Amino acid sequence: SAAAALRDQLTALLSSMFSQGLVDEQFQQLQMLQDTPGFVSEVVTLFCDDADRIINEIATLLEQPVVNFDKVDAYVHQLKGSSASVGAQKVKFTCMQFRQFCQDKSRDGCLMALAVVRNDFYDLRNKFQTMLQLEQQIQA
Repeated sequence: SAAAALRDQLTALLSSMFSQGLVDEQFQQLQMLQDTPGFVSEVVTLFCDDADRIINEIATLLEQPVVNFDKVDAYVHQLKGSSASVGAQKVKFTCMQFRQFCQDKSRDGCLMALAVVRNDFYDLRNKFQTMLQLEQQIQA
């Protein structure tokens, strides 16, 4: 059936997200939490919005004549925590390393770290957006 084909598409996508290392056990636990029916889709939507917002706030801080490195570090820590909670482990590990550049008070190191944050966020956002579209069709 059409429904069965979409289910297999979604299973295939989720399996590749885990097998490629993009998500960890915390993401598996979101699926357990849901077992509210669109819970995971809403969590993922909000995470995409929030991460994108925080990445942009960090970028802005790093554009200032004087960089407030304590506030950079605090925003990175927030993103680390939200990423951990959805299972976005690569974004999480990049945030962990990112603290050292705040301690070094290196604007250029923070900028290079934020570019890696974007790389890992966009890789996962890609798979999340495809998941959302599949989830939408399945829920129809």
